[PDB]
Amino acid sequence: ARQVTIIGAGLAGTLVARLLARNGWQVNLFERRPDPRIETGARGRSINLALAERGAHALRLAGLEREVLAEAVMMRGRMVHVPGTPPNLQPYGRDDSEVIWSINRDRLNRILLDGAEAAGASIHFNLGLDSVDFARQRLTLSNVSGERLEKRFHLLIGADGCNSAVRQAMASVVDLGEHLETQPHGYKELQITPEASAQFNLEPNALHIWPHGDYMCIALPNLDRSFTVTLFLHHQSPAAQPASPSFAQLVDGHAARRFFQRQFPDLSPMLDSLEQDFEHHPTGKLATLRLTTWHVGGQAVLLGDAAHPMVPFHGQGMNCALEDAVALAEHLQSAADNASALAAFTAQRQPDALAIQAMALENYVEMSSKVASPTYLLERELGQIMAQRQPTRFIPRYSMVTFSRLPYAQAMARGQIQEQLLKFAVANHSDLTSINLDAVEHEVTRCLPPL
Ligand SMILES: Cc1cc2nc3c(=O)[nH]c(=O)nc-3n(C[C@H](O)[C@H](O)[C@H](O)COP(=O)(O)OP(=O)(O)OC[C@H]3O[C@@H](n4cnc5c(N)ncnc54)[C@H](O)[C@@H]3O)c2cc1C
Ligand SMILES: O=C(Cc1nn[nH]n1)c1ccc(-c2ccccc2)cc1
Ligand SMILES: [Cl-]
Repeated sequence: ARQVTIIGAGLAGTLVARLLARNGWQVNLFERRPDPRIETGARGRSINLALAERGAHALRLAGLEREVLAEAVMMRGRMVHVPGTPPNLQPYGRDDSEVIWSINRDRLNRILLDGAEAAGASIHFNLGLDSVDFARQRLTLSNVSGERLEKRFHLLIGADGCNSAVRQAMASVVDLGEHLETQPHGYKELQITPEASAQFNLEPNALHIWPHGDYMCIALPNLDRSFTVTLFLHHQSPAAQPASPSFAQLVDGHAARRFFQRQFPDLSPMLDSLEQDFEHHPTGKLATLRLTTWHVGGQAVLLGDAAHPMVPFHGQGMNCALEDAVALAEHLQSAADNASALAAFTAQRQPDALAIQAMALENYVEMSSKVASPTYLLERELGQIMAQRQPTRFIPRYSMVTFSRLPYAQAMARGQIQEQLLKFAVANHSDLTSINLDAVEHEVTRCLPPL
């Protein structure tokens, strides 16, 4: 039986543990945090994640989809809150079977942890990876008190998140070619209670967006009708725009309150604990980290956030991580040897990871900026018309990323063709009546092969 050691009992690490263990691998999984299934008196605070078809299919392959969806809120569309107009529901995809699921991250982790153990994996909590000796095939783990433990390993899977200790160890023996692209936006997570969401008739079965240009809020529903709200806002005000909102100008909750009353007037009444949450929850940081290589020979490999930290603006980090896990398990299971498996996995997934990294960054202006420009609405109106005329050729990029399993690289490649096509077609035209619909449809057939 082939052996594997996995660092990080997160989403990708527990899914790949289950997939390999049920295939007969001997799987040991080490996690720095305690087991969240051991109930304590602490008040856990979990965010929700948007689970899309990519992630759902990965869970489906693992035999865990029904259990996860049993605990997920169905989001049938986007509820767009734009000042001046009532909230507008934009249904997802083209049919009523295309939805996104709001799943509590802790609920999901417990389902995955149970699933990995049922398949035969052994999970060891309260043990953080400190170092790896690749030449001697040994690694060093320690608890929170620093007591150290050495283990031999045969195959090392770094599924240990955006601050991967496995990545750090690999960069000591191989040039990973790291390029860190810092993001000027931070985020703050806020909360709407079930009482508040009911009192203001906030729709539970939808994903809510408050676009506002350089900043925005979004909210995802929980089973108990609470919502977790995320504010995206610049860390610092630029010198060019010294009065522009930023976290540095919100020194306390009272400043935050006045800011929300002015810029999010229909949302502020629902944020009962805005002041307390703002000061007691830390401001998160966002970054994109691109690596040229994800593996060291056949000894170690990265996946998930360990391999490709990305901005959350597309709701695809978890979905990509689960897709990564399926691909890595497939390659390891059928390859001639671990070295071939890790090279083939990297060669398959690295261009797709770059794609979703770039599309997630681009999708920020799509949510907050590109909703009030006249050209955008005519392009989307023309994009929907082309999606009906050529449904196997023109699929909007959001639907390809979210509701299909087409490789991220093809989704971005086809999306660029589609975006330029719509851009040229609507240029110097103000109405759909002044646009020739068969000329755009002919370009769809010339430049977009059917799927
Ligand atoms: C604010 C925010 C919102 C997001 N929203 C979405 C969304 O709506 N949809 C979506 O698809 N994605 C979303 N994402 C992205 C998603 O959360 C991550 O991409 C996903 O969790 C990656 O899974 P992973 O298993 O690679 O890493 P993680 O889930 O972070 O797991 C890493 C694990 O490794 C452990 N670990 C770390 N270091 C060590 C060590 N040295 N030794 C041992 N164990 C270690 C950690 O404790 C953790 O258990 C969001 C991210 C953020 C920050
Ligand atoms: O589903 C999406 C993509 C989308 N783009 N336009 N409308 N939504 C989506 C985008 C972002 C998130 C998210 C990010 C950080 C924190 C909390 C949630 C969730 C989900
Ligand atoms: Cl993400």
